[PDB]
Parts: sequence; structure tokens; C-alpha cells
Amino acid sequence: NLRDKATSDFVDSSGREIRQVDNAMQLFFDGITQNVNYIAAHPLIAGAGDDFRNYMGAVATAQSENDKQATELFASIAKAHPAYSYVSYGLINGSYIMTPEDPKMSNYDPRVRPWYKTAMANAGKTVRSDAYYWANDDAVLVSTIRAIPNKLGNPGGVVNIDVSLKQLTNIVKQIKLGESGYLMLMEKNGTVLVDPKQPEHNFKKLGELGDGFAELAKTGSGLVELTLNGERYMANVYPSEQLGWNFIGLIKQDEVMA
Amino acid sequence: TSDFVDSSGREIRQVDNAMQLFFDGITQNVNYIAAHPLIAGAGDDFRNYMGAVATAQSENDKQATELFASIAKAHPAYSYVSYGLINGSYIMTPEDPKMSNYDPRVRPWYKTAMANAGKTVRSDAYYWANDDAVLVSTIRAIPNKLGNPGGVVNIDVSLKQLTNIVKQIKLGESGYLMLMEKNGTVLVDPKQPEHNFKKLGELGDGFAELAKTGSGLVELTLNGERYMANVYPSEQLGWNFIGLIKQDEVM
Ligand code: PRO
Ligand code: PRO
Ligand SMILES: [Cl-]
Repeated sequence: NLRDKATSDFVDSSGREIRQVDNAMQLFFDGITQNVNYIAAHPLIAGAGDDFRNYMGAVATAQSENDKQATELFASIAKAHPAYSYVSYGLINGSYIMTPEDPKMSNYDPRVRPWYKTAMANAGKTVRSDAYYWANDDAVLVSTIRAIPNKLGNPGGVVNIDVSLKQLTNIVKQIKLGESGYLMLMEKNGTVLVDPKQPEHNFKKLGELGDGFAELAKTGSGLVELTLNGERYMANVYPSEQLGWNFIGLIKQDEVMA
Repeated sequence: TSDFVDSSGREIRQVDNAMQLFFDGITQNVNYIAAHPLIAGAGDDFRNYMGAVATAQSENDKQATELFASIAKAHPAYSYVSYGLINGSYIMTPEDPKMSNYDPRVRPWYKTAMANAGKTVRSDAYYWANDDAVLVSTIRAIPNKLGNPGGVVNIDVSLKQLTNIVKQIKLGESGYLMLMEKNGTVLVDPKQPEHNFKKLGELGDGFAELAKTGSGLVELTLNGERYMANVYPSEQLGWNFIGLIKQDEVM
């Protein structure tokens, strides 16, 4: 009874707080989605042809005036939005526009990248990618992407605004459940996006972690009682339908029972 | 009772953060528009609506209007995107070619920006009679070819749009939030939006009782039902959230 009341208070309180964090994250990504849709309708982008630089080999192809103008468009958007890591556009001929610009990039084909394949599978809709690694700058990124028509074909290319796991950690690290509790963020597939207490877990699979975290992977929703990191914890698994991610609120049982 | 204050505050804190992220997106797009070559490079050739009939539309006016229309199209929560200049000329979407007797320089969003040069800021809520709309602007005064500052960029959101956002926010199991300016002007009452842009103390019933509390708990009867309220100031938005939960639910 008293145990039940303390437990239901945690589940109720943490769920009510997490649902507002879910809403916050959705508004953040809504703004990104809307800016991808703005870029996708822009005349330099919707009207793109075969004259953008191609970085598939050792040296980029020659830079056209249209490439310069599209690069500057993306640069100006990125300047106004410091939470964006990259703004880019990959085309079906392998050409690419990117900010921060890298005139020296080599051996890069956007068409083989996971964000590009995801957009093509969802053509005409603006969606988010699974988290993926970008080796060149040692970065784990989540893309907001849209495959669009242009002069090369329909679909002709994919617009992409990238955010780093660092931006997600900013929103998540704020939440304190009591004095010991915290919030984890995972993809449905089990990939950890944010562990604010043990960031070494970032971009690893929940079902492959030690210390009891693998048992969290079995729960789709609601309360879990479990031992974690050598201590008794309670967890509240909160799925975000719209983000396609799961929040997990974690707290020491010691704190709940006091 | 004291648990309600602590519990509702934890929820409203994250609502505050959510609303900040919404407005942060608008601030950043104002800053984008501010640096655009059609805008930062604007001169003396935009349409002037101060008389009974607008002046003739130039090519630069056409291109700036199309820029704003494209931004607005991608952002449905934006009610207007506009730009007023120190010579009284004006660019706006949705475009109104028939507008008359309009000078942007006398308007509250414009004067607020000029009073905060160097910053992108929000206006107090203000009335736009031509569409019977109440709007909160995000503005920035900027240099252009006419002067430094030479004009003001403005993205407007209406109280109807804010009400759509706030309506969806739950508090506790059945509670809800009001959004208030510090001077008592209601921004959002999601249950009775006829209260929007009225003064709390003039709404009678229990609402006047909320009008005298700057922060913390209020126990009151709202529309014949006993309610508990937590008045929560937002430092960053400069508004108060009022979290309301029926006292039956609290106990
Ligand atoms: O990973 C990729 O393919 C792109 C390139 C810049 C960062 N994101
Ligand atoms: O009220 C004003 O002055 C501007 C005009 C469009 C709506 N906001
Ligand atoms: Cl309105």
C-alpha cells in the first residue's frame, strides 16, 4: 500500500514530466522539419541540375555558380541555427552540397549513406533517420531528411539537416527525477541516444549493455523493478509515438521509498 | 496541497522549456531573414501603404514578398512574416495589395524592436484590426541601405495559434494551463478562449482571484468548481504559466 503509493507516485510524476519533455523534443524537431521543407521548395534546390560538385573521387569536380549559390544558401541557414551540425543535399548523380563547406572532401557518395536510403524509402515525406556515425568528424548524428524531385529525376535528391547527439543530451540532461533519478532516450531498435549519467552507453544497443541494462530492453511500456549498476532501481518506460523513440525514467528505489 | 505545488511545478518547468524551443525556432528564422541579401540590402523601392492606394510594386518588392511567402508556406504556425522600413515602406505575407492607411513605424512590434536594437526580442501581445487578430511578434531592428537601423523584421504568431499549442498540454490527469502576461493580460485560456486578450482581474468569477498572485499556490472556485492553481513565472519568456487542477483530483 505505502510501497504502492510511493511507486505509483513515481510512475505518475515521471510520466507527467516526460510527456512534457516529449512535447519539447517534438517542437524542436518540428522546426527542423519545417526548415527542410523550406529548403526543398527553394529554386536552387527544387530546380537543381547536373552541375553541383561531385566528391566521389580523389578531387572534387569543378564548382559552378549554382553550386556556389546553393552552398551559400545552406551556409546562411546554418549560421542562423547553431544547433544544426550540417545542412546538405545529395543528388542521384552522386553530387552533394554541404555546410560547413569542405571543398577538399574525397571518396564520398551521398547515395550509399543511411540517411539517403531512408529518405528514398519514404519519398515525398520528411522523416528522421536512425542515428548513424560520421567518421570524418567522429560524430553521431540524427538526420531530418526529405527526398524531392529536381531536374535530374523524380526523386532527384535528398535534403538533410543533421543534429548531433550532443543537442539531444542538452534537452534530456536537464531532467532530474528526485535527487538521484535521470532520463535515458533510446530508439525503438534499442540504440541508446542519450544516457546522461553514463555517456559511454551512447550509440550502443541497450540489450548489449552490462550491469542490468539488458533487462530494460525487454519492456515496451510502464514500470519495471530491476537491479541496475549494483543497486535497486525502478524504471518507467515511456514510448513517444511521434518521435519513434522511448524515454526511460530511472530512479533508485531508496529514493522512492523515502 | 504543498505536493501539488511541487508536482505541478516540475511539469510546468518542462512546458516552459517546450515553449522556449518553439519560440527559439522563430527567433532563429528572424535572424535568418535579417541577414538575407534582399532584406539586409533593401533600399527605397518597396511599396508604401500609407495612403489610400499602395504605391507601385517594384521587382525587389516582388522578390522580397516571394521570399516571405516561401518561408510562411513552410511554417504554418506563422501568421505573418513582414518587414517595415524607416521610410514607411513595408513587405508582408500574406500579401494584401489593397491595404491602405498603414504605416509600420507606428506599430508596437516596430517600436519594440527599435527600443531593443542589437537584440531579437518578442513583443507584448497586440491587436491587428484588419484581420481581428491578436499577435505576438518576434522582431529585430536591422541595418539596410536606408540607415542603421533601417527597418524591422517581424514573424507574427497569433493567440489562436498559441491556443492551439497550449490546448494540447495536459497537467496532472485532467488539468490545464493558462498563459498570462505579467500585467494581467490573458494570452491563452484554452478552455474559454473568449478570455484571450482580456484582463484577468476583469473576468470576475474566480479569475479575479488569480489576478493578485505573482507566484505560487492559489485556492479558488473557478466556474463553480473548487480548483488549485500554481502561478509559475517564466524568466525567459517573461510570462506566467498558471497550472490549474481541480481540487477533487488533487485529493
Ligand atoms: O554522414 C553524412 O553522409 C553527412 C555528411 C556530413 C554529415 N552527414
Ligand atoms: O499588425 C501589424 O502591424 C502587422 C501587419 C500584419 C500583422 N502584423
Ligand atoms: Cl488571434
